[PDB]
Amino acid sequence: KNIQVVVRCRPFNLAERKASAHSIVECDPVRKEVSVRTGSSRKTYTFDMVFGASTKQIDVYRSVVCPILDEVIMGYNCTIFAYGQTGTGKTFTMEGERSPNEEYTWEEDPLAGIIPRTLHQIFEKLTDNGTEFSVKVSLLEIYNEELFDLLNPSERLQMFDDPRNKRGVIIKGLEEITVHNKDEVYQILEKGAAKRTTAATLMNAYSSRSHSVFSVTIHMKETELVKIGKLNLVDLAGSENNINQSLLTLGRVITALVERTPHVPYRESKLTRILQDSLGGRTRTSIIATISPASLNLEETLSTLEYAHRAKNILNKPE
Ligand SMILES: Nc1ncnc2c1ncn2[C@@H]1O[C@H](COP(=O)(O)OP(=O)(O)O)[C@@H](O)[C@H]1O
Ligand SMILES: CC(=O)/N=C1/NN(C(C)=O)[C@](C)(c2ccccc2)S1
Ligand SMILES: [Mg+2]
Repeated sequence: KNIQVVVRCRPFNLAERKASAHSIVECDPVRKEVSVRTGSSRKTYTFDMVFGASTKQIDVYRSVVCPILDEVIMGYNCTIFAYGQTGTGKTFTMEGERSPNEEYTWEEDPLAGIIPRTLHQIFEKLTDNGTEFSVKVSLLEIYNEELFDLLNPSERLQMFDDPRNKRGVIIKGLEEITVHNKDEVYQILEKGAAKRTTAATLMNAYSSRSHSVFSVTIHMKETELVKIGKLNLVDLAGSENNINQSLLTLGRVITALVERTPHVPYRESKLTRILQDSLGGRTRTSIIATISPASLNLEETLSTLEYAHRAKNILNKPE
């Protein structure tokens, strides 16, 4: 199956209003098109889905992620990437935010993004639909070609080949935490958030240059036939950017794949080793390309759109 590629455009922000920018992006969800005025000259792209600035978190989840979670629960591996310019909505999309003033429970918060909703829906979907299951999660960051375990309450992780799968790696020392119930989900996410703000203190431009890999693995057993599904939820460093080796190598890998070049340089960065199987392997993969509507960003926005559109022709073969 081909990589699914969707675009999410966010509303104008006030920094763009202060820069005197005008709108140059038109999202057409019905036609699945994004049009960019390139000076009345225009460039249109077609994607698998297009989400405009009024799209709600829950819309993204139902339209993009629900199909993918169903595949995981069938026992496949899946990956969703968020790709795009700093400030355009990668983290808002993958993680979301809490609404102000303690107004919602985490499970009901309309600003939750893909990660919290996915973990909540795992428990809704598998609970007492006949199923015995366990769920574990891990969260690592990649910064400056170094691995950081956001769930380790203490360091630096070591990468080993997976002798069982050539397109795979094993991260020794990664905290893979069992999530026993919905209430545990929020405690674990809270714990990763605290670990990331202190990650913020000891880093240079850390969040915009770091990659974040959240992984959930579901062990499922029914009578006695077993299923193991994995989902990786990846928030990439900003696309405008050892500090950039992984982002740059991701660009070479995608290029190598789109040109059918026989040498794909997967092993030239930690990110591309981790998601080697997501890029031309046996994992089903979607990319959410995030963009700004503002004229200020024409060059980054065109770069993001070209990058993402080319990705549509990469074929994966799940299982
Ligand atoms: N679709 C959207 N609607 C409203 N606010 C958004 C949207 N996307 C991003 N934002 C806000 O814009 C700011 C930057 O988004 P963020 O997701 O942190 O960007 P990135 O991770 O790409 O740098 C944040 O305050 C975020 O809440
Ligand atoms: C890796 C990741 O996604 N981490 C998260 N931490 N959150 C905390 C601590 O509120 C997020 C923002 C959230 C938002 C709404 C509902 C529940 C969780 S998501
Ligand atoms: Mg971010």
